Amino acid sequence: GEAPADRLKALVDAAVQPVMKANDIPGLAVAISLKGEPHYFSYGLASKEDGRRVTPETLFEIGSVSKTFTATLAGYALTQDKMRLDDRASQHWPALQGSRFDGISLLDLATYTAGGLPLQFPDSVQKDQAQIRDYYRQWQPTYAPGSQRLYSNPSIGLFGYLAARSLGQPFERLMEQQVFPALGLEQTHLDVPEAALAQYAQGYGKDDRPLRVGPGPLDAEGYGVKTSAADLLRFVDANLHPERLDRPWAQALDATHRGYYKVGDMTQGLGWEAYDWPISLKRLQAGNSTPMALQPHRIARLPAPQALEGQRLLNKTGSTNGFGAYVAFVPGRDLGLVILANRNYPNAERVKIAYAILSGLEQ
Ligand SMILES: *[B@@]([O])(O[C][C][O])C1=[C][C]=[C][C]=[C]1
Ligand SMILES: [Cl-]
Repeated sequence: GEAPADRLKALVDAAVQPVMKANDIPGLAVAISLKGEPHYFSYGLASKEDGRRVTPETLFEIGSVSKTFTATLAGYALTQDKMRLDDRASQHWPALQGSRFDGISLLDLATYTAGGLPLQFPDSVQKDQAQIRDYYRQWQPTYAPGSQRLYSNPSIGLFGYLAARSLGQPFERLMEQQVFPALGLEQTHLDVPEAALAQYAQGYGKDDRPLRVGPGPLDAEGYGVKTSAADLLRFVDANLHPERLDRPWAQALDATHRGYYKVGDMTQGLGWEAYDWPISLKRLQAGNSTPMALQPHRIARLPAPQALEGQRLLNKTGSTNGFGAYVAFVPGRDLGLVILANRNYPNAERVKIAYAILSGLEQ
């Protein structure tokens, strides 16, 4: 009958539309994987000025959701024995030998526990290998590696970069030529082709100034992916079913489903951040709050890596100046969700949309 499709549309509309209105979001794409089938719901405008509507193929900046792609490349390097998570960072870049990176592991970099690497590179560091090298050579930990989590692009950026070095090829080339094709992603880019620019949404900030992401140090590793809701859901489905990929890539995805420590309700994997499921909306918002992004937290290390599967919610937020993305999936329920918007709107609001959809699907 039509009831299931009507109910799903009613549910997604009811979750999305008030949040779009309340946050003045011009355009938003939702994609849901439910019972092995994709469902797309598209809202509003990709560009207010030219009237292009959002579709499941519209490209959005996903910001730090890119970190989950970076983690997958690292998972490939790891499970191919080109690196180990307990390697010292300077093993993989001679320029760092003699620096504090002699005493910092790849896991620490990946999980933001190297000792106080900041959220962003300073403005003084441009997209330049020598400036990035000198930044790391001069950096000193604020506190002991392995003790506190401080969310950081330079941290997981370096992890990604070193994983590429371990494979003997540039990060960006590996992503284009190996990772994205292995995952079946033809609408996913670090550098959007000229021929696909018509699909690239406009981003909008304060006073609706147009904003698309510019070049920056380790941008590719930290925040550089542009993709469509359909492609991002394909990536969620790969995460739900790594066994559907060839074994080297299956293993790469599995490596991003391992938790190393907890902070509050959140268990930190490579890229993904996990919660028990069900959990309250308020606790999931708290785990995705501004203090979790901006302040250091003492970790509770697990006795061994924990499988992030079963009745757990794995998620990641991503932001750029003009865009706000969120992805969440529940491995034990074969359920995934992507919410891409062309405004950077509060994380709590992204989580509210997702939670309304997930709750409604339960009910
Ligand atoms: B990223 O989008 O993370 C914020 C949303 O969790 C990010 C972090 C640091 C620099 C650029 C992008
Ligand atoms: Cl940065």
